[PDB]
Amino acid sequence: MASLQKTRIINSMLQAAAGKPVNFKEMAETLRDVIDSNIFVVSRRGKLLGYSINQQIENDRMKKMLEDRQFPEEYTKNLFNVPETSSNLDINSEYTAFPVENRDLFQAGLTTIVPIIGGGERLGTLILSRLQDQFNDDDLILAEYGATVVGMEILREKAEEIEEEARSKAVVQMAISSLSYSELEAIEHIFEELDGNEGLLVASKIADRVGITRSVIVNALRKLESAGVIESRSLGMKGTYIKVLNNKFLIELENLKS
Ligand SMILES: CC[C@H](C)[C@H](N)C(=O)O
Repeated sequence: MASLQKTRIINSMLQAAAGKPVNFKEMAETLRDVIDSNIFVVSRRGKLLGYSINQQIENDRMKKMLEDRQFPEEYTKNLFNVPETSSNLDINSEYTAFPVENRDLFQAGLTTIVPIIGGGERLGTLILSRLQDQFNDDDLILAEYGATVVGMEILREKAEEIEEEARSKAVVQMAISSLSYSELEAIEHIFEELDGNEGLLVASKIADRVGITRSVIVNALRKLESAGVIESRSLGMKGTYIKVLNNKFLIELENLKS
């Protein structure tokens, strides 16, 4: 079966990872295992989204890149000139994934370059590198399957962010729209009278201070809480603990300013 197993091994990981937010290191690791090579998933601008090392490289600059999660601008920018997979590039390629200062320490340095194509776009580049061993057709299939698969995920990552923002904004709209003029004013205060994402406050105290009805402060909080913008614990003899669940909310409360 040979290749059939490994290809499923990928599929396996992908289907495990649906549900959890995308993880690139884990994806890189899986590829490294099935392919038996160094894996680097590089963004359009050199951000190492994730990477897995199959054989360490004693080179301090290389060592920094992996720490800093970044590859040289020049090096990265030139990868977009690779339109299709370019396989088994020696140590003398501009595109080699091994250090150039030591082209003798890695004579047997083969780098394969595999574009990552998303929704019909070049999302990034999957770089594979190893010492000595050639990248055969059977290896190449697993690189390209892998690339395609990583491309899905890069796209899902954004998909989920923009969807989550959408959801957050909605909440804020729910809340704001539900609030009466006076209540809104009151909220502006309560959030003014603290500075943080959470905190405690007695409405009775706030009422007399700023000259607003206990009543409204109290209904105002009730609406925010029903929207999902916060959660409140009645703290009995003294006030009510208040925890903002929506970051976006308080920013919104500035934007309108009169
Ligand atoms: C990771 C980049 C590699 C090492 C490239 N050949 C360079 O020397 O910058």
